Formats: sequence, C-alpha cells, structure tokens
Amino acid sequence: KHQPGGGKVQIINKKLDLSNVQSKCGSKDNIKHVPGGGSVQIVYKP
Repeated sequence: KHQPGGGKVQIINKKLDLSNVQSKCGSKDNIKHVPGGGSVQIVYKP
C-alpha cells in the first residue's frame, strides 16, 4: 500500500511486501531468517 513510497505510486513490490503487517524491516521475529548476528539459530540465511 504505502510501502511503494506512496499509495498514488505503486512499484508492484507491494505484493511482495506484507504491507502494514511488515512494520519492522522484516516480518515477525526478523522473518526468523537469522543468518547469524540476527540471533544465530538457523545460521543459514534464507
């Protein structure tokens, strides 16, 4: 919606973006894509 930088202008990326749900730079719990510094768990950057 606003992720494109303005509802009036759409970069189509909106579909990729969750939108307001995204809030944080990533999804909930950092998309749990933790590569290492994120929390060192999966340690396999998705």
